[PDB]
Amino acid sequence: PQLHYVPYDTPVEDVMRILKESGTLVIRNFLDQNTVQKVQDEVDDYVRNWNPGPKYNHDIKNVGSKTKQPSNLSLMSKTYRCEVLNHPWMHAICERMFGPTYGDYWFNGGSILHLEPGENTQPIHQDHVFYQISKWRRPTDPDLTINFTMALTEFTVENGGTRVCPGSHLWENGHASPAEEDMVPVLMQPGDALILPGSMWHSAGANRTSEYRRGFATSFHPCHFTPIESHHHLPREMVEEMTPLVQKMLGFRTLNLHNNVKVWKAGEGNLEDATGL
Amino acid sequence: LHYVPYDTPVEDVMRILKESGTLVIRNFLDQNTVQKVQDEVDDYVRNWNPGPKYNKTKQPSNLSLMSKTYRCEVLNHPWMHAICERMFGPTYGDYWFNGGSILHLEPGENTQPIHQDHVFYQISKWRRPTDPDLTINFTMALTEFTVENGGTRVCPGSHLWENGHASPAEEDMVPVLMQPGDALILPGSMWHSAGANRTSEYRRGFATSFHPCHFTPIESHHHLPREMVEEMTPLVQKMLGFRTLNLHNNVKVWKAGEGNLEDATGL
Ligand SMILES: CC1(C)OC(=O)C=C[C@@]2(C)[C@H]1CC[C@@]13C[C@@]4(C)C[C@@H]5C(=O)OC[C@]51[C@@](C)(C[C@@H]23)C4=O
Ligand SMILES: O=C(O)CNC(=O)C(=O)O
Ligand SMILES: [Fe+2]
Ligand SMILES: [Fe+2]
Repeated sequence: PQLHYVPYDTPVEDVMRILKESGTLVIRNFLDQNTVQKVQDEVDDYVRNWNPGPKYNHDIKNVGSKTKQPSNLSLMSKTYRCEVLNHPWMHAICERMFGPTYGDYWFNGGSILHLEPGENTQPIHQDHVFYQISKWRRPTDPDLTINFTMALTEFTVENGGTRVCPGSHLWENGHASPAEEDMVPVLMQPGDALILPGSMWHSAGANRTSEYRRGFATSFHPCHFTPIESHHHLPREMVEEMTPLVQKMLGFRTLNLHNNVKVWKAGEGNLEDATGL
Repeated sequence: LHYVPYDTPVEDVMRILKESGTLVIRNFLDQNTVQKVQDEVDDYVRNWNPGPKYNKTKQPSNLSLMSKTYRCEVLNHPWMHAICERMFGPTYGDYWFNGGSILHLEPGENTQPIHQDHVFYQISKWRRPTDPDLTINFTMALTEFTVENGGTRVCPGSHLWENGHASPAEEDMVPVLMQPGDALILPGSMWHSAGANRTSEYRRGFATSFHPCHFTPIESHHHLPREMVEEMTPLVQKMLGFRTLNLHNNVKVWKAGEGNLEDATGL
Protein backbone atom coordinates (compact mmCIF):
# COMPACT_ATOMS: atom_id res chain seq x y z
CA PRO A 1 0.00 0.00 0.00
CA GLN A 2 1.17 3.52 -0.86
CA LEU A 3 -0.05 7.09 -1.17
CA HIS A 4 -1.85 7.74 -4.46
CA TYR A 5 -2.63 11.00 -6.26
CA VAL A 6 -5.50 10.49 -8.71
CA PRO A 7 -7.27 13.02 -10.98
CA TYR A 8 -10.92 13.99 -10.69
CA ASP A 9 -12.07 11.76 -13.57
CA THR A 10 -10.86 8.59 -11.84
CA PRO A 11 -13.38 5.73 -12.15
CA VAL A 12 -15.22 5.05 -8.91
CA GLU A 13 -14.21 1.38 -8.95
CA ASP A 14 -10.56 2.48 -9.05
CA VAL A 15 -11.00 4.79 -6.05
CA MET A 16 -12.69 2.13 -3.91
CA ARG A 17 -9.91 -0.27 -4.88
CA ILE A 18 -7.30 2.13 -3.48
CA LEU A 19 -9.45 2.63 -0.38
CA LYS A 20 -9.66 -1.14 0.04
CA GLU A 21 -5.95 -1.52 -0.75
CA SER A 22 -4.22 1.46 0.90
CA GLY A 23 -7.00 2.83 3.11
CA THR A 24 -6.54 6.39 1.82
CA LEU A 25 -5.80 8.47 -1.27
CA VAL A 26 -5.91 12.03 -2.61
CA ILE A 27 -8.27 13.22 -5.35
CA ARG A 28 -6.78 16.22 -7.13
CA ASN A 29 -8.99 19.20 -8.02
CA PHE A 30 -11.75 17.85 -5.76
CA LEU A 31 -13.10 21.42 -5.72
CA ASP A 32 -12.35 24.28 -8.08
CA GLN A 33 -10.75 27.61 -7.20
CA ASN A 34 -14.14 29.36 -7.16
CA THR A 35 -15.50 27.10 -4.41
CA VAL A 36 -12.25 27.37 -2.44
CA GLN A 37 -12.38 31.17 -2.48
CA LYS A 38 -16.11 31.24 -1.70
CA VAL A 39 -15.64 28.96 1.31
CA GLN A 40 -12.70 31.06 2.52
CA ASP A 41 -14.80 34.21 2.07
CA GLU A 42 -17.72 32.84 4.09
CA VAL A 43 -15.72 31.50 7.07
CA ASP A 44 -13.00 34.18 7.18
CA ASP A 45 -14.46 36.21 10.05
CA TYR A 46 -15.69 33.02 11.74
CA VAL A 47 -12.28 31.34 12.03
CA ARG A 48 -10.53 34.64 12.77
CA ASN A 49 -12.73 35.24 15.83
CA TRP A 50 -12.63 31.58 16.90
CA ASN A 51 -10.40 30.90 19.86
CA PRO A 52 -7.57 28.39 19.36
CA GLY A 53 -7.77 25.16 21.32
CA PRO A 54 -10.64 22.84 22.20
CA LYS A 55 -14.02 24.19 23.25
CA TYR A 56 -14.75 21.57 25.93
CA ASN A 57 -12.89 18.90 27.88
CA HIS A 58 -12.81 15.32 26.60
CA ASP A 59 -10.41 12.38 26.63
CA ILE A 60 -9.01 12.58 23.08
CA LYS A 61 -6.88 15.69 23.66
CA ASN A 62 -5.83 16.06 20.02
CA VAL A 63 -6.58 19.79 19.62
CA GLY A 64 -3.36 21.76 19.94
CA SER A 65 -2.98 25.15 21.57
CA LYS A 66 -2.17 26.74 18.18
CA THR A 67 -4.98 24.86 16.39
CA LYS A 68 -8.43 26.18 15.48
CA GLN A 69 -11.17 23.63 14.76
CA PRO A 70 -14.48 25.50 14.48
CA SER A 71 -17.40 23.46 13.19
CA ASN A 72 -21.03 24.52 12.57
CA LEU A 73 -20.06 24.85 8.92
CA SER A 74 -23.53 24.34 7.41
CA LEU A 75 -24.72 27.28 9.53
CA MET A 76 -21.82 29.65 8.81
CA SER A 77 -21.14 28.85 5.12
CA LYS A 78 -23.73 28.96 2.34
CA THR A 79 -21.38 27.26 -0.12
CA TYR A 80 -20.74 24.43 2.35
CA ARG A 81 -24.40 23.47 2.78
CA CYS A 82 -25.64 24.33 -0.73
CA GLU A 83 -22.83 22.87 -2.85
CA VAL A 84 -20.08 21.10 -0.88
CA LEU A 85 -22.56 18.80 0.86
CA ASN A 86 -23.95 17.81 -2.57
CA HIS A 87 -20.50 16.79 -3.86
CA PRO A 88 -20.93 13.76 -6.16
CA TRP A 89 -17.62 12.16 -5.14
CA MET A 90 -18.65 12.13 -1.47
CA HIS A 91 -22.01 10.49 -2.15
CA ALA A 92 -20.59 8.07 -4.73
CA ILE A 93 -18.02 6.81 -2.21
CA CYS A 94 -20.39 6.89 0.77
CA GLU A 95 -23.04 4.84 -1.05
CA ARG A 96 -20.58 2.05 -1.85
CA MET A 97 -19.07 2.22 1.66
CA PHE A 98 -22.21 2.16 3.84
CA GLY A 99 -25.04 1.18 1.48
CA PRO A 100 -24.81 -2.63 1.40
CA THR A 101 -24.47 -2.89 5.21
CA TYR A 102 -26.31 0.03 6.85
CA GLY A 103 -28.55 1.35 4.07
CA ASP A 104 -28.69 5.12 4.43
CA TYR A 105 -25.91 7.39 5.67
CA TRP A 106 -25.88 11.01 6.83
CA PHE A 107 -23.58 13.81 7.96
CA ASN A 108 -21.45 13.06 11.01
CA GLY A 109 -19.51 16.30 11.46
CA GLY A 110 -17.32 18.83 9.72
CA SER A 111 -14.79 21.38 10.94
CA ILE A 112 -12.23 23.90 9.78
CA LEU A 113 -8.69 22.55 10.23
CA HIS A 114 -6.59 25.66 10.88
CA LEU A 115 -2.90 25.33 11.77
CA GLU A 116 -1.40 28.51 13.18
CA PRO A 117 2.34 29.06 12.59
CA GLY A 118 4.31 27.24 15.26
CA GLU A 119 1.73 24.54 15.97
CA ASN A 120 3.35 21.21 16.83
CA THR A 121 2.55 17.80 15.37
CA GLN A 122 -0.89 16.37 16.13
CA PRO A 123 -0.91 12.91 17.77
CA ILE A 124 -1.34 10.08 15.28
CA HIS A 125 -4.83 8.65 15.58
CA GLN A 126 -7.79 6.92 13.98
CA ASP A 127 -10.92 8.99 13.46
CA HIS A 128 -13.30 6.30 14.75
CA VAL A 129 -11.68 6.08 18.21
CA PHE A 130 -14.58 7.97 19.80
CA TYR A 131 -16.92 5.09 18.84
CA GLN A 132 -17.28 2.56 21.65
CA ILE A 133 -18.27 -0.03 19.02
CA SER A 134 -14.91 0.33 17.27
CA LYS A 135 -13.62 -2.15 19.85
CA TRP A 136 -16.23 -4.60 18.52
CA ARG A 137 -15.38 -3.98 14.86
CA ARG A 138 -12.93 -6.22 13.03
CA PRO A 139 -10.72 -4.55 10.39
CA THR A 140 -12.50 -6.52 7.65
CA ASP A 141 -15.77 -4.75 8.46
CA PRO A 142 -16.94 -1.55 6.74
CA ASP A 143 -15.72 1.68 8.30
CA LEU A 144 -17.64 3.51 11.00
CA THR A 145 -17.00 6.91 9.38
CA ILE A 146 -15.28 8.52 6.41
CA ASN A 147 -13.72 11.98 6.28
CA PHE A 148 -13.15 14.37 3.37
CA THR A 149 -10.30 16.78 4.20
CA MET A 150 -10.24 19.56 1.59
CA ALA A 151 -7.35 22.01 1.30
CA LEU A 152 -8.08 25.74 1.33
CA THR A 153 -4.46 26.83 1.55
CA GLU A 154 -1.58 24.70 0.32
CA PHE A 155 -0.72 21.47 2.14
CA THR A 156 3.05 20.98 2.32
CA VAL A 157 5.39 18.96 4.51
CA GLU A 158 6.66 22.10 6.24
CA ASN A 159 3.37 23.92 6.90
CA GLY A 160 1.77 20.94 8.66
CA GLY A 161 0.12 18.97 5.88
CA THR A 162 -1.75 15.86 6.95
CA ARG A 163 0.27 12.65 7.19
CA VAL A 164 -1.14 9.17 6.62
CA CYS A 165 0.16 5.64 7.18
CA PRO A 166 -1.03 3.67 4.13
CA GLY A 167 -2.11 0.14 5.04
CA SER A 168 -2.70 0.89 8.73
CA HIS A 169 -6.48 0.66 8.23
CA LEU A 170 -6.15 -3.14 7.88
CA TRP A 171 -4.58 -3.49 11.34
CA GLU A 172 -6.43 -5.43 14.01
CA ASN A 173 -7.68 -3.61 17.10
CA GLY A 174 -5.06 -3.09 19.78
CA HIS A 175 -2.27 -2.67 17.23
CA ALA A 176 0.14 0.02 18.39
CA SER A 177 0.15 3.47 16.83
CA PRO A 178 2.39 3.87 13.77
CA ALA A 179 5.81 5.34 14.40
CA GLU A 180 6.36 8.95 13.38
CA GLU A 181 9.00 7.83 10.87
CA ASP A 182 6.30 5.76 9.12
CA MET A 183 3.93 8.71 8.57
CA VAL A 184 3.64 9.91 4.97
CA PRO A 185 2.89 13.63 4.49
CA VAL A 186 0.18 14.61 2.01
CA LEU A 187 0.94 17.26 -0.62
CA MET A 188 -2.16 19.09 -1.82
CA GLN A 189 -3.03 22.15 -3.87
CA PRO A 190 -6.00 24.34 -2.92
CA GLY A 191 -9.05 22.28 -3.84
CA ASP A 192 -7.45 18.85 -3.44
CA ALA A 193 -9.00 16.41 -0.97
CA LEU A 194 -7.57 13.58 1.12
CA ILE A 195 -9.97 10.69 1.76
CA LEU A 196 -9.73 9.47 5.37
CA PRO A 197 -11.77 6.43 6.40
CA GLY A 198 -12.30 6.14 10.14
CA SER A 199 -9.68 3.37 10.36
CA MET A 200 -6.74 5.16 8.69
CA TRP A 201 -4.07 6.28 11.15
CA HIS A 202 -3.23 9.93 10.49
CA SER A 203 -2.46 13.29 12.08
CA ALA A 204 -1.73 16.90 11.25
CA GLY A 205 1.90 17.95 10.99
CA ALA A 206 3.81 20.82 12.53
CA ASN A 207 3.33 24.23 10.91
CA ARG A 208 6.92 25.46 10.67
CA THR A 209 6.17 28.18 8.10
CA SER A 210 5.22 31.84 8.50
CA GLU A 211 1.67 31.33 7.16
CA TYR A 212 -1.27 29.37 8.50
CA ARG A 213 -2.28 26.04 6.98
CA ARG A 214 -6.07 25.84 6.67
CA GLY A 215 -8.31 23.07 5.44
CA PHE A 216 -11.93 22.14 5.97
CA ALA A 217 -13.61 18.77 6.20
CA THR A 218 -16.84 16.85 5.75
CA SER A 219 -17.56 13.44 7.24
CA PHE A 220 -20.40 10.94 6.86
CA HIS A 221 -21.32 7.79 8.76
CA PRO A 222 -24.12 5.19 8.84
CA CYS A 223 -27.63 6.42 9.56
CA HIS A 224 -27.94 4.24 12.68
CA PHE A 225 -25.12 6.23 14.34
CA THR A 226 -25.70 9.53 16.13
CA PRO A 227 -23.81 12.40 14.44
CA ILE A 228 -21.33 14.43 16.44
CA GLU A 229 -23.09 17.57 15.16
CA SER A 230 -26.82 18.27 15.22
CA HIS A 231 -28.43 20.77 12.86
CA HIS A 232 -31.87 21.38 14.42
CA HIS A 233 -30.64 24.83 15.50
CA LEU A 234 -30.41 26.03 11.89
CA PRO A 235 -33.04 28.51 10.63
CA ARG A 236 -36.04 27.02 8.84
CA GLU A 237 -35.43 29.01 5.64
CA MET A 238 -31.97 27.42 5.44
CA VAL A 239 -33.43 23.90 5.43
CA GLU A 240 -36.02 24.67 2.75
CA GLU A 241 -33.27 25.88 0.40
CA MET A 242 -31.27 22.68 0.96
CA THR A 243 -31.53 19.89 -1.57
CA PRO A 244 -33.51 16.82 -0.43
CA LEU A 245 -30.19 14.97 -0.32
CA VAL A 246 -28.61 17.53 2.01
CA GLN A 247 -31.80 17.69 4.08
CA LYS A 248 -31.32 13.97 4.72
CA MET A 249 -27.60 14.48 5.36
CA LEU A 250 -28.30 17.11 8.02
CA GLY A 251 -30.96 15.19 9.95
CA PHE A 252 -34.24 16.58 8.60
CA ARG A 253 -35.58 13.43 6.92
CA THR A 254 -36.32 9.84 7.89
CA LEU A 255 -33.56 7.31 7.22
CA ASN A 256 -33.99 3.81 5.77
CA LEU A 257 -32.00 0.80 6.97
CA HIS A 258 -30.58 -1.89 4.70
CA ASN A 259 -33.61 -4.17 5.20
CA ASN A 260 -36.16 -1.33 4.74
CA VAL A 261 -36.50 -0.57 8.46
CA LYS A 262 -36.84 3.15 9.16
CA VAL A 263 -35.17 5.17 11.91
CA TRP A 264 -35.52 8.88 12.73
CA LYS A 265 -39.29 8.80 12.17
CA ALA A 266 -42.12 11.13 13.20
CA GLY A 267 -44.44 8.63 14.84
CA GLU A 268 -44.88 5.94 12.20
CA GLY A 269 -44.53 8.22 9.16
CA ASN A 270 -41.65 10.27 7.83
CA LEU A 271 -40.10 13.21 9.67
CA GLU A 272 -40.31 15.40 6.55
CA ASP A 273 -44.08 14.87 6.44
CA ALA A 274 -44.75 16.03 10.01
CA THR A 275 -42.64 19.16 9.40
CA GLY A 276 -43.85 20.16 5.93
CA LEU A 277 -40.57 19.92 4.02
CA LEU B 1 -39.30 -15.39 34.98
CA HIS B 2 -39.27 -13.29 38.16
CA TYR B 3 -42.10 -11.07 39.42
CA VAL B 4 -40.76 -8.46 41.85
CA PRO B 5 -42.45 -5.74 43.94
CA TYR B 6 -41.94 -2.06 43.24
CA ASP B 7 -39.64 -1.57 46.25
CA THR B 8 -37.16 -4.18 44.99
CA PRO B 9 -33.59 -2.86 45.41
CA VAL B 10 -32.05 -1.75 42.13
CA GLU B 11 -29.12 -4.13 42.63
CA ASP B 12 -31.56 -7.04 42.84
CA VAL B 13 -33.34 -6.11 39.60
CA MET B 14 -30.07 -5.75 37.68
CA ARG B 15 -28.94 -9.13 39.03
CA ILE B 16 -32.07 -10.89 37.77
CA LEU B 17 -31.73 -9.05 34.44
CA LYS B 18 -28.17 -10.36 34.10
CA GLU B 19 -29.08 -13.94 35.05
CA SER B 20 -32.60 -14.36 33.62
CA GLY B 21 -32.65 -11.69 30.88
CA THR B 22 -36.10 -10.38 31.86
CA LEU B 23 -38.52 -9.91 34.75
CA VAL B 24 -41.71 -8.09 35.74
CA ILE B 25 -41.94 -5.20 38.20
CA ARG B 26 -45.43 -5.36 39.70
CA ASN B 27 -47.23 -2.02 40.05
CA PHE B 28 -44.62 -0.28 37.88
CA LEU B 29 -47.27 2.41 37.40
CA ASP B 30 -50.59 3.01 39.09
CA GLN B 31 -53.59 2.00 37.00
CA ASN B 32 -54.54 5.69 36.82
CA THR B 33 -51.36 6.75 35.01
CA VAL B 34 -51.58 4.03 32.36
CA GLN B 35 -55.24 4.89 31.78
CA LYS B 36 -54.51 8.61 31.36
CA VAL B 37 -52.07 7.88 28.53
CA GLN B 38 -54.80 6.00 26.64
CA ASP B 39 -57.35 8.75 27.29
CA GLU B 40 -54.93 11.42 26.08
CA VAL B 41 -54.12 9.33 23.00
CA ASP B 42 -57.81 8.79 22.25
CA ASP B 43 -58.39 12.52 22.73
CA TYR B 44 -55.59 13.18 20.22
CA VAL B 45 -56.55 10.87 17.34
CA ARG B 46 -60.27 11.66 17.81
CA ASN B 47 -61.43 8.71 15.73
CA TRP B 48 -65.10 8.90 14.76
CA ASN B 49 -67.17 6.66 17.04
CA PRO B 50 -70.64 6.05 15.55
CA GLY B 51 -73.62 6.21 17.86
CA PRO B 52 -76.58 3.82 17.90
CA LYS B 53 -78.60 5.82 15.35
CA TYR B 54 -77.92 8.20 12.49
CA ASN B 55 -77.21 11.83 13.44
CA LYS B 56 -60.77 16.64 12.43
CA THR B 57 -59.25 13.18 12.92
CA LYS B 58 -55.47 12.89 13.24
CA GLN B 59 -53.24 9.92 12.51
CA PRO B 60 -51.22 8.46 15.42
CA SER B 61 -47.87 10.21 15.90
CA ASN B 62 -45.23 9.86 18.62
CA LEU B 63 -46.46 8.81 22.05
CA SER B 64 -44.68 11.80 23.61
CA LEU B 65 -46.53 14.14 21.24
CA MET B 66 -49.95 12.58 21.85
CA SER B 67 -49.93 12.17 25.64
CA LYS B 68 -48.92 14.85 28.14
CA THR B 69 -48.71 12.19 30.86
CA TYR B 70 -46.34 10.09 28.73
CA ARG B 71 -43.77 12.81 28.05
CA CYS B 72 -43.97 14.52 31.47
CA GLU B 73 -44.43 11.56 33.83
CA VAL B 74 -43.76 8.20 32.15
CA LEU B 75 -40.52 9.31 30.47
CA ASN B 76 -39.27 10.52 33.89
CA HIS B 77 -39.96 7.14 35.53
CA PRO B 78 -37.15 6.57 38.07
CA TRP B 79 -37.11 2.80 37.48
CA MET B 80 -36.35 3.09 33.76
CA HIS B 81 -33.59 5.64 34.37
CA ALA B 82 -32.15 3.56 37.22
CA ILE B 83 -31.88 0.55 34.89
CA CYS B 84 -30.72 2.53 31.85
CA GLU B 85 -28.05 4.31 33.92
CA ARG B 86 -26.57 1.00 35.08
CA MET B 87 -26.83 -0.84 31.75
CA PHE B 88 -25.57 1.87 29.36
CA GLY B 89 -23.69 4.24 31.70
CA PRO B 90 -20.30 2.59 32.30
CA THR B 91 -19.88 1.58 28.64
CA TYR B 92 -21.71 4.28 26.65
CA GLY B 93 -22.25 7.18 29.04
CA ASP B 94 -25.49 8.86 27.99
CA TYR B 95 -28.64 7.20 26.69
CA TRP B 96 -31.82 8.54 25.12
CA PHE B 97 -35.28 7.54 23.95
CA ASN B 98 -35.31 4.93 21.18
CA GLY B 99 -39.03 4.64 20.45
CA GLY B 100 -42.45 4.14 21.96
CA SER B 101 -45.55 2.41 20.62
CA ILE B 102 -49.10 1.59 21.71
CA LEU B 103 -49.47 -2.20 21.91
CA HIS B 104 -53.03 -3.24 21.04
CA LEU B 105 -53.70 -6.83 19.98
CA GLU B 106 -57.20 -6.90 18.52
CA PRO B 107 -59.32 -10.01 19.10
CA GLY B 108 -58.26 -12.74 16.69
CA GLU B 109 -54.64 -11.71 16.07
CA ASN B 110 -52.31 -14.67 15.60
CA THR B 111 -49.03 -15.27 17.42
CA GLN B 112 -46.30 -12.73 16.71
CA PRO B 113 -43.00 -14.26 15.54
CA ILE B 114 -40.43 -14.93 18.25
CA HIS B 115 -37.67 -12.35 17.90
CA GLN B 116 -35.01 -10.23 19.56
CA ASP B 117 -35.54 -6.47 19.68
CA HIS B 118 -31.95 -5.65 18.64
CA VAL B 119 -32.34 -7.53 15.35
CA PHE B 120 -32.43 -4.27 13.36
CA TYR B 121 -29.03 -3.13 14.66
CA GLN B 122 -26.44 -4.30 12.14
CA ILE B 123 -23.90 -4.09 14.98
CA SER B 124 -25.79 -6.81 16.84
CA LYS B 125 -23.71 -9.32 14.86
CA TRP B 126 -20.52 -7.98 16.47
CA ARG B 127 -21.90 -7.96 20.03
CA ARG B 128 -21.11 -10.76 22.50
CA PRO B 129 -23.81 -12.10 24.86
CA THR B 130 -21.82 -10.79 27.85
CA ASP B 131 -21.58 -7.28 26.36
CA PRO B 132 -24.14 -4.67 27.46
CA ASP B 133 -27.42 -4.68 25.56
CA LEU B 134 -27.97 -2.39 22.58
CA THR B 135 -31.49 -1.44 23.73
CA ILE B 136 -34.01 -2.10 26.49
CA ASN B 137 -37.80 -2.08 26.27
CA PHE B 138 -40.30 -1.39 29.07
CA THR B 139 -43.72 -2.85 28.24
CA MET B 140 -46.46 -1.49 30.51
CA ALA B 141 -49.85 -3.22 30.58
CA LEU B 142 -53.08 -1.21 30.54
CA THR B 143 -55.40 -4.19 30.38
CA GLU B 144 -54.58 -7.45 32.12
CA PHE B 145 -51.99 -9.65 30.43
CA THR B 146 -53.29 -13.22 30.27
CA VAL B 147 -52.49 -16.38 28.35
CA GLU B 148 -55.70 -16.13 26.34
CA ASN B 149 -55.57 -12.44 25.37
CA GLY B 150 -52.08 -12.85 23.91
CA GLY B 151 -49.84 -11.59 26.69
CA THR B 152 -46.14 -11.39 25.89
CA ARG B 153 -44.14 -14.60 26.32
CA VAL B 154 -40.45 -14.75 27.22
CA CYS B 155 -37.69 -17.37 27.19
CA PRO B 156 -35.57 -16.71 30.30
CA GLY B 157 -31.88 -17.39 29.84
CA SER B 158 -32.06 -16.98 26.06
CA HIS B 159 -30.27 -13.61 26.33
CA LEU B 160 -27.02 -15.50 27.01
CA TRP B 161 -27.35 -17.50 23.78
CA GLU B 162 -24.69 -17.11 21.12
CA ASN B 163 -25.41 -15.01 18.05
CA GLY B 164 -26.96 -17.15 15.32
CA HIS B 165 -28.63 -19.49 17.82
CA ALA B 166 -32.03 -20.76 16.73
CA SER B 167 -35.21 -19.17 18.02
CA PRO B 168 -36.61 -20.81 21.17
CA ALA B 169 -39.22 -23.50 20.70
CA GLU B 170 -42.83 -22.41 21.09
CA GLU B 171 -43.35 -25.08 23.76
CA ASP B 172 -40.65 -23.44 25.92
CA MET B 173 -42.07 -19.90 25.83
CA VAL B 174 -43.14 -18.60 29.25
CA PRO B 175 -46.26 -16.38 29.29
CA VAL B 176 -46.09 -13.13 31.25
CA LEU B 177 -49.19 -12.63 33.42
CA MET B 178 -49.49 -8.95 34.36
CA GLN B 179 -52.11 -6.80 36.08
CA PRO B 180 -52.83 -3.18 35.06
CA GLY B 181 -49.76 -1.15 35.98
CA ASP B 182 -47.10 -3.86 35.93
CA ALA B 183 -44.27 -3.69 33.39
CA LEU B 184 -42.28 -6.35 31.55
CA ILE B 185 -38.58 -5.52 31.21
CA LEU B 186 -37.25 -6.61 27.80
CA PRO B 187 -33.56 -6.05 26.99
CA GLY B 188 -32.69 -6.17 23.31
CA SER B 189 -31.24 -9.69 23.55
CA MET B 190 -34.31 -11.31 25.16
CA TRP B 191 -36.24 -13.64 22.87
CA HIS B 192 -39.92 -12.75 23.12
CA SER B 193 -43.18 -12.57 21.18
CA ALA B 194 -46.75 -11.38 21.67
CA GLY B 195 -49.27 -14.19 21.97
CA ALA B 196 -52.50 -14.89 20.13
CA ASN B 197 -55.50 -12.89 21.38
CA ARG B 198 -58.21 -15.56 21.55
CA THR B 199 -60.57 -13.45 23.71
CA SER B 200 -63.31 -11.00 22.77
CA GLU B 201 -61.47 -7.93 24.10
CA TYR B 202 -58.35 -5.96 23.23
CA ARG B 203 -55.01 -6.45 24.96
CA ARG B 204 -54.01 -2.89 25.82
CA GLY B 205 -50.69 -1.39 26.85
CA PHE B 206 -47.77 0.67 25.65
CA ALA B 207 -43.99 0.61 25.68
CA THR B 208 -40.97 2.86 26.06
CA SER B 209 -37.45 2.01 24.94
CA PHE B 210 -33.99 3.49 25.39
CA HIS B 211 -30.58 2.85 23.86
CA PRO B 212 -27.04 4.32 23.96
CA CYS B 213 -26.73 7.95 22.90
CA HIS B 214 -24.39 7.08 20.01
CA PHE B 215 -27.20 5.13 18.28
CA THR B 216 -29.84 6.82 16.14
CA PRO B 217 -33.33 6.45 17.68
CA ILE B 218 -36.25 4.85 15.89
CA GLU B 219 -38.32 8.01 16.42
CA SER B 220 -37.43 11.66 15.95
CA HIS B 221 -39.26 14.32 17.97
CA HIS B 222 -38.02 17.32 15.95
CA HIS B 223 -41.60 18.08 14.85
CA LEU B 224 -42.80 18.65 18.42
CA PRO B 225 -44.09 22.13 19.33
CA ARG B 226 -41.66 24.44 21.10
CA GLU B 227 -44.00 24.92 24.07
CA MET B 228 -43.98 21.17 24.70
CA VAL B 229 -40.17 20.97 24.65
CA GLU B 230 -39.87 23.83 27.14
CA GLU B 231 -42.24 22.20 29.65
CA MET B 232 -40.29 18.93 29.55
CA THR B 233 -37.83 18.19 32.31
CA PRO B 234 -34.14 18.50 31.34
CA LEU B 235 -33.90 14.71 31.55
CA VAL B 236 -36.79 14.23 29.11
CA GLN B 237 -35.42 16.98 26.84
CA LYS B 238 -32.22 14.94 26.53
CA MET B 239 -34.31 11.77 26.22
CA LEU B 240 -36.19 13.09 23.17
CA GLY B 241 -33.17 14.48 21.31
CA PHE B 242 -33.25 18.18 22.27
CA ARG B 243 -29.95 18.20 24.19
CA THR B 244 -26.31 17.40 23.53
CA LEU B 245 -25.27 13.92 24.66
CA ASN B 246 -22.08 12.91 26.48
CA LEU B 247 -20.21 9.76 25.51
CA HIS B 248 -18.29 7.53 27.91
CA ASN B 249 -15.06 9.25 26.80
CA ASN B 250 -16.65 12.69 27.50
CA VAL B 251 -16.66 13.49 23.77
CA LYS B 252 -20.00 15.12 22.99
CA VAL B 253 -22.32 14.06 20.18
CA TRP B 254 -25.43 15.84 18.87
CA LYS B 255 -23.79 19.23 19.41
CA ALA B 256 -24.59 22.60 17.85
CA GLY B 257 -21.19 23.18 16.30
CA GLU B 258 -18.81 22.84 19.24
CA GLY B 259 -21.36 23.94 21.85
CA ASN B 260 -24.50 22.39 23.31
CA LEU B 261 -27.70 22.11 21.28
CA GLU B 262 -29.89 23.35 24.14
CA ASP B 263 -27.85 26.57 24.29
CA ALA B 264 -28.15 27.33 20.57
CA THR B 265 -31.92 26.72 20.52
CA GLY B 266 -32.41 28.82 23.66
CA LEU B 267 -33.70 25.95 25.81
C1 LIG C 1 -9.87 16.52 17.25
C2 LIG C 1 -10.32 15.07 17.42
C3 LIG C 1 -10.64 14.89 18.91
O1 LIG C 1 -9.15 14.29 17.10
C4 LIG C 1 -9.17 12.94 16.94
O2 LIG C 1 -8.05 12.44 17.06
C5 LIG C 1 -10.22 12.09 16.64
C6 LIG C 1 -11.55 12.34 16.38
C7 LIG C 1 -12.34 13.48 16.44
C8 LIG C 1 -13.22 13.26 17.69
C9 LIG C 1 -11.55 14.85 16.45
C10 LIG C 1 -12.55 16.01 16.68
C11 LIG C 1 -13.90 15.91 15.91
C12 LIG C 1 -13.97 14.82 14.83
C13 LIG C 1 -15.46 14.48 14.61
C14 LIG C 1 -15.66 14.13 13.14
C15 LIG C 1 -17.02 13.48 12.88
C16 LIG C 1 -15.54 15.43 12.31
C17 LIG C 1 -14.30 16.20 12.75
C18 LIG C 1 -13.50 16.64 11.70
O3 LIG C 1 -13.98 17.06 10.65
O4 LIG C 1 -12.15 16.52 11.96
C19 LIG C 1 -12.07 15.97 13.32
C20 LIG C 1 -13.40 15.22 13.43
C21 LIG C 1 -13.34 13.78 12.80
C22 LIG C 1 -12.73 13.60 11.39
C23 LIG C 1 -12.44 13.16 13.88
C24 LIG C 1 -13.24 13.47 15.18
C25 LIG C 1 -14.62 13.24 12.86
O5 LIG C 1 -14.81 12.03 12.83
O1 LIG D 1 -5.76 19.17 10.40
C1 LIG D 1 -5.32 18.16 9.81
O2 LIG D 1 -4.53 18.17 8.85
C2 LIG D 1 -5.79 16.80 10.32
N1 LIG D 1 -6.70 16.90 11.44
C3 LIG D 1 -7.23 15.81 11.98
O3 LIG D 1 -6.97 14.68 11.58
C4 LIG D 1 -8.20 15.97 13.12
O4 LIG D 1 -8.34 17.12 13.54
O5 LIG D 1 -8.76 14.95 13.50
FE1 LIG E 1 -8.65 13.34 12.14
FE1 LIG F 1 -40.60 -6.78 20.28
